[PDB]
Amino acid sequence: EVQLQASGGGFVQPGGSLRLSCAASGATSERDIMGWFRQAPGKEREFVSAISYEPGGWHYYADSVKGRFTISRDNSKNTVYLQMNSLRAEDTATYYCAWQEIMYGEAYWRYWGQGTQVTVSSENLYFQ
Repeated sequence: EVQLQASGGGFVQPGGSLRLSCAASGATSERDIMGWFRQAPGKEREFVSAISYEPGGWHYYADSVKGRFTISRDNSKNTVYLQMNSLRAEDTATYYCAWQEIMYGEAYWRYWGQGTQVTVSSENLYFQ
């Protein structure tokens, strides 16, 4: 009943930065690991980054985005941020935020709502 909305996407050039965001909606002691996954059109889902939504929580990054991305949180605002730096053409996808939930004894990503589109490409190149 509670779904997470990713927001803050947009159009950027290679090497630019973007800070997506996602309100920790329905966060409890049971669901407190929000993962990020992106899906380029036509391609399969690709997990991106995760954070443990507890004090001292850890920060997981996939090898593709490691060193360039930086997950974080604001407890006062109850919001997780995904600070994207050194953006590349490969980061072009729709990004969602999801809560981890254990079903059938395995870790599942659940409760993702509206994604945020991100497009990374030059804008000052022309050819008829």
